[PDB]
Amino acid sequence: AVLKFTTEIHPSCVTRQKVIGAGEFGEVYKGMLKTKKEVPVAIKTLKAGYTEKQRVDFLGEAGIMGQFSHHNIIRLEGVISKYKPMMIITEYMENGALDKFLREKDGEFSVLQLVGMLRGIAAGMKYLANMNYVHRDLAARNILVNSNLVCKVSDFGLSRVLEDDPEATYPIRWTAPEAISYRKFTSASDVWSFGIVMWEVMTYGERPYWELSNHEVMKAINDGFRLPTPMDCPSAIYQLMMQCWQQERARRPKFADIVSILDKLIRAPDSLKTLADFDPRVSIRLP
Ligand SMILES: Cc1nc(Nc2ncc(C(=O)Nc3c(C)cccc3Cl)s2)cc(N2CCN(CCO)CC2)n1
Repeated sequence: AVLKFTTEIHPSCVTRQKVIGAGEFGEVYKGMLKTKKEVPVAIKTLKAGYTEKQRVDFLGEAGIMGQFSHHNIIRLEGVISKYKPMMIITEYMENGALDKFLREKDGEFSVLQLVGMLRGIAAGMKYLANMNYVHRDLAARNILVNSNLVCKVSDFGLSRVLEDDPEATYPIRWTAPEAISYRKFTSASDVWSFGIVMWEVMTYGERPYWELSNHEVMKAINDGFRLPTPMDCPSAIYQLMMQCWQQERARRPKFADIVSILDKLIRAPDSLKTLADFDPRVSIRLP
């Protein structure tokens, strides 16, 4: 039923040009779509021999995305299902995944730009939550960035989301305690993950909890430790991420609250000049 909302695209309208992602059962390409001149698109394929579950999971991502229409959610152009290999075609995000982007652009943005990226992510997440969609895998690696610096939530589906992410192990350090301990994934566990994303953005893609093992992370969280403030981080931003990490689900902000706060800070940007204290890990003394 959900696929009837998607446009079926003829293969002659699609040219794959360059591989930008890859796995065992398909690749992601940058390419062009010619329905105006040709427009750039991203193209994900599913290779022949796929199972019934793989087909349901693959087209299910497109079916979910076709239900959404929001500035901060990746837009679906259409699908190729009548021909093989099958494909999903979306808008092309020129700057790729947010985690890699920030690590390759360390120090290159203003604090206001970084906070603007978080407001966009939060707006997309508010929309998903209100559409009754729990993401389960919110992380900077699953946000895409375009040439306007707009961040859009990516990576949709059911079981395929955690199955396909190599960070998800039998990822812990993005996941709220109740989701780990008793499998309770909700929009409030997505808020926990969003707090981790805030820390990823403000640190230019530092890995959460550094080299602590998964067990060490869980033990630290259960004992009350939390990630320390990033360098040069507005106090209001650190306070907000901390509240995303409340152990008690009910004490966490909703995405509605997050969007409202971030919007107010951006609209009075001097509010971002007050920085949380950074605890230095190296002492440099000079006479
Ligand atoms: C991984 C990656 N993606 C990029 N853009 C994308 N746009 C949309 C994507 C996407 O996957 N759509 C999608 C599809 C198609 C189906 C189902 C679901 C979805 Cl969400 S991927 C750009 C990019 N690069 C550009 C910048 N380079 C800098 C050098 O380091 C690095 C590589 N790399």
